Amino acid sequence: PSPNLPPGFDFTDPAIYAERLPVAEFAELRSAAPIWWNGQDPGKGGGFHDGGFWAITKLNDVKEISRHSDVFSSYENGVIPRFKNDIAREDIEVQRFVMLNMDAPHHTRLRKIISRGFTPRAVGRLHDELQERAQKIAAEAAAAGSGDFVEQVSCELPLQAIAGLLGVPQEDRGKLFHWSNEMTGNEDPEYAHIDPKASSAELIGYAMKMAEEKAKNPADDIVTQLIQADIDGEKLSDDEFGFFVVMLAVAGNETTRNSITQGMMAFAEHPDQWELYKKVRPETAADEIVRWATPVTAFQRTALRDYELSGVQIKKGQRVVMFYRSANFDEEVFQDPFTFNILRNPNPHVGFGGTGAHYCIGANLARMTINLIFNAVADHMPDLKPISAPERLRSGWLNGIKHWQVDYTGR
Ligand code: HEM
Ligand SMILES: COC(=O)c1cccc(-c2ccncc2)c1
Ligand SMILES: COC(=O)c1cccc(-c2ccncc2)c1
Repeated sequence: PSPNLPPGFDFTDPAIYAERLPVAEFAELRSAAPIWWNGQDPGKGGGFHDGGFWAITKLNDVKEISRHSDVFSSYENGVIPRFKNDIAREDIEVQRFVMLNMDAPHHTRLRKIISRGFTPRAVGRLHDELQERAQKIAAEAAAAGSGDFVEQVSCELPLQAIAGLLGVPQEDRGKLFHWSNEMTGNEDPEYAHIDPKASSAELIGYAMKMAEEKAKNPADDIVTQLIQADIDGEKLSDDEFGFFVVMLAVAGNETTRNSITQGMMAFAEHPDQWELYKKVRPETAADEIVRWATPVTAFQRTALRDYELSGVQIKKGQRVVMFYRSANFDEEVFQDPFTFNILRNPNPHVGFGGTGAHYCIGANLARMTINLIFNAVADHMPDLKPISAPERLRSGWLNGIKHWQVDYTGR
């Protein structure tokens, strides 16, 4: 029996996500068609013109695709499953210059070098300064009495995480943050005038300038470890470091921001959990926040050969779209998936992707950013209560909140 969905329903349809998360639709697929052909009419495939894709809705299937990188390619069509319908193919393939959209062995070499910048020591060295700024962010917001939680609480700390990871001087962080903000949301009317391409170019130019300067003055930021050759001569060229900085500016910003915003939306909806958090400050909360937020609704892969997955024949060349939003609520993996439980432990969510070659390198940095900001929110604005409904972001694969008016004082 076919799944009870509207005819022509596209799970990457930005017009859906601008209003709601299609939670019931995902649940219907999990029950009636866990791997389902998502057809797309001509010119309505968000940049891809192959007629549709396989909607992947079960956690285990998401994990199987993520593990079998040899079959399910990121490079072939990139991992973002939706752009503007009119995007030029070359503007998709230019994104192959970032680690996210590479296959082995190119990806293998790159992740090995980049790993130097995300060692636990490198991230943990940001703990104290981010905790400081986190406390300052919440106190300044709380003093304002009320405002947009997205902008006064959620936005800054992720941007400062990136800046501190790269050693960007404070005088440059403004433009870094603007470049980062200019690379997501171009399908939402509020961001119709942003130019992700131009900001990428400028960012590359800034990053390459930074690489040659950090070569003359070996600091202790990751930049020196990345452009310094190891015993086998492996390092990032100046342009390779340019693309890595582009990768960081886009990845390190809005996903964590929307985790924070939707973490708090969850807390306002689940007072018992908010109360529990304020007393125990459990760090397991960060993972339940990411599972609940699933800031990346979906990433895609392209099959390099015929492959049978859970009884369905994936054909060579076809796209499979991993709906993390569905997998993170898989009744077969989670006890009470639709209960918000900040003590959930273990929490094998795929908010950071399925385990495999492309698993989020910023996972523990994002977790630390979330734990720090929610401790600060708990310290400074514990009686926060919302004022109006969040404004959702029009995107086909990102789960975003543009705005959320909250009373920080509590009334
Ligand atoms: C809550 C915040 C975040 C979420 C939800 C998230 C989500 C994801 C997901 C789902 C993947 C898997 C990609 C795939 O398998 O195709 C991924 C990979 C990646 N993440 Fe994140 N991420 C977050 C934070 C960050 C941060 C803070 C950084 C950098 C500071 C970062 C950098 C990356 C990179 C570079 C990759 C690609 C790694 C590779 O291809 O080897 N992410 N992320
Ligand atoms: C928003 O897309 C990107 O994140 C991206 C990724 C890789 C490369 C480029 C790029 C390279 C050269 N010129 C313009 C853009 C952009
Ligand atoms: C080419 O990449 C992107 O345009 C992009 C845009 C938004 C978010 C992310 C992201 C965030 C966290 N982890 C991995 C990727 C990437």
